[PDB]
Amino acid sequence: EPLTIEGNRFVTLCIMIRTTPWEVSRDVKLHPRDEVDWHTLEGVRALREAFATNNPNGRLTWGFTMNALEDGRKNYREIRDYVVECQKKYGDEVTYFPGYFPAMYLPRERVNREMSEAIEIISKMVGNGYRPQSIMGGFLSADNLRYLAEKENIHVAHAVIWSQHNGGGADGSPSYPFYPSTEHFCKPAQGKSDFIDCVNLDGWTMDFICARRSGQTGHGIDGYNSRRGVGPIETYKGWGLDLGHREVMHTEAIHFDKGLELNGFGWVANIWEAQMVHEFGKDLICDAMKMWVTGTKERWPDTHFVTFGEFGELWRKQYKSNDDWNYRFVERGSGLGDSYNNLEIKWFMNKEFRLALLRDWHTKNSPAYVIDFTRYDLQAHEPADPSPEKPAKDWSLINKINQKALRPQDKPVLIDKLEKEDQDLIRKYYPELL
Repeated sequence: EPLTIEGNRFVTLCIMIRTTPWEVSRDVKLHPRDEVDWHTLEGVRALREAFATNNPNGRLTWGFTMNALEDGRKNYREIRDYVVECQKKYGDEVTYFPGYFPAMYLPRERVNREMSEAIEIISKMVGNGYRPQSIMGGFLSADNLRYLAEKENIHVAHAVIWSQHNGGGADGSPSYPFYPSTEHFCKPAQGKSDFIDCVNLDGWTMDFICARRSGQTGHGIDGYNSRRGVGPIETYKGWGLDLGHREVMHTEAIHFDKGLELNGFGWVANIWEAQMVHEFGKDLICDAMKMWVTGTKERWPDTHFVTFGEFGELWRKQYKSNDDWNYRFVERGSGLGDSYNNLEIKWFMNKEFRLALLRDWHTKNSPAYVIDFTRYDLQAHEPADPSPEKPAKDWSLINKINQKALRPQDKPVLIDKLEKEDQDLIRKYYPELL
């Protein structure tokens, strides 16, 4: 259970296991920190036990870097054995997590080859023909997703780091699930000719108000941070448990209150790195995990905590093309930190475009402004194959207006200031906005 996406609320958690922070391949370690001692059996077990609190049917995705899969040292061996026990006991997923940024630094063919190598290691590790239902890719290319679907018969991937701009750029996509185009991993396939049968999933649910920004001042409640939402770094850790928890609940409520009404289901994604227990303390991080799960179940008791792969396949069972979905969200700020209370944001996402409107609702009769209008019907292109000494860090899909507001043309404007053709495309889907 559950057998269908419709009417249901889902949380998909992944716990990441690694030897260094940003190891996209065996020899390509983009961050110098040696985390061997930050990964222990007791730390991993404690975090899983925290997750199970008030959550006996919950399962999650364990994601390993290549070096964590292959390391022969006792800690990594013990962690792998425990994770196999979890696959058997809980139905947790076990899959590859290539260091967040693989497509930025590695040629497409290399990513594909190494994904296949990891899948083989994992199948043999878990035994009895096990294959994961997803890959925890982060920056994958369209070709990597094609390859997974067609050559590995894997039809879900985390390959959306939704809104990320400055860890590189991958802004422009929908934040909810879609089938990507052969043109660009952030672009919904427009039809049969560019279709890839792989569901592309976000990794961390954002507070949409926070995520409008590029970059950050820090992790605290005094600052702003474009990665604030359900992720623990910018909430439980940066703000402390009490205040952090409130922002995580608020962000979930975007999906589990109004979102479910608008979209027919609600889905929250999150990724917690196992090394956080060492970096920040076992009790703090385990208390945060317990608080998150318990608080979610208290408010939304029928929420299903399932693997990334299970959720993607539930979506794929219901939605067969990008004509089948049309996502809407509405959010006002929480009133905590940079989730500014005076702002109301509305997102619209469909096969042909996404659109965001922002309004200062504290000012009587202040209109909503377009802060993002990104067309998908336009041809898109990804960077040419990079390599580790010539990375391609900017994979964003940007054309008319982008929320990060880094170009003069990104100035927020009334919807009636858009070009006629852009209005016409909008009116096709949402005539009420014009």
